Amino acid sequence: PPTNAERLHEFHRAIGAATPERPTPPPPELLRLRQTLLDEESAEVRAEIDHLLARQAAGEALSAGDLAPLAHELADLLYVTYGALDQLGIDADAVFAEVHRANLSKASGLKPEGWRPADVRGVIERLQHAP
Amino acid sequence: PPTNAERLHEFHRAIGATPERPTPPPPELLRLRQTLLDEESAEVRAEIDHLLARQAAGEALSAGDLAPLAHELADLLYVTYGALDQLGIDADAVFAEVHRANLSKASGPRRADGKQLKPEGWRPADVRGVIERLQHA
Ligand SMILES: O=c1ccn([C@H]2C[C@H](O)[C@@H](COP(=O)(O)O)O2)c(=O)[nH]1
Ligand SMILES: [Mn+2]
Ligand SMILES: [Mn+2]
Ligand SMILES: [Mn+2]
Repeated sequence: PPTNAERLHEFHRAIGAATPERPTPPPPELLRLRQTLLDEESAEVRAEIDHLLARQAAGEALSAGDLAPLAHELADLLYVTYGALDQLGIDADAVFAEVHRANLSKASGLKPEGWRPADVRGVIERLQHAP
Repeated sequence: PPTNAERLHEFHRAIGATPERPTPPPPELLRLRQTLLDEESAEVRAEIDHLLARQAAGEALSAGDLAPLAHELADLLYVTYGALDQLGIDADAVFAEVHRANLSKASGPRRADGKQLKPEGWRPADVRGVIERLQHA
């Protein structure tokens, strides 16, 4: 039952990294690190996608196992993306749920009538009052 | 209660788009998933740059100022989970394995920018093992 977002909180406590309980404006140093890790892991995803495409172009029959490096790098990207939300003190699950509500709603239409976009600002205000 | 990976599965069913087990995709699908990751990563990147520029100007950010960044981060999760789901790969099973090998880094040194590094004798996640597990069962 632990969510992936909750696992990030467990990771940051284990390594002594900042992990605020509620949304908290960050020092510039934190934003710069989050940017660096996002650039790093997304570049790794791109490299693995490129290798698969090149193998395919040459006629290689890919197996399920061939996807492991890509899957690993996609999970690393999830990890640093959740990681940014966690260091900001923002419950990733709450924000994700609102983005999903909006996307899932839109799919019942294009827009259904009475549709409302993701209101992440509202989610962040409500998270400031948690407890 | 549904996980974020399962929400992606639900979204894909809703739009009529995905395999139950790990499945090698056609090249077009790979190129499409790359495009969506690139689009959302660029929006995250631009927003972080934006915040950094405001702080450099002496502005003290409020929690409320973080809403657009939080939104873009969640969009990025959406398309990243989306990629895994279209590959037929259970995101949570892979994430759990990656998480376990991340916890084991705790004793390692830290880089100057704050990145946690790997201690001596560390061993990586076995994601190949996870894929094999999902593949058969
Ligand atoms: O400060 C850190 C260092 C590493 N990781 C995570 C994200 C990935 O899952 C992985 C990247 O580790 P490297 O292989 O790049 O060292 O560990 C973090 O979340 N924060
Ligand atoms: Mn890396
Ligand atoms: Mn990686
Ligand atoms: Mn976006």
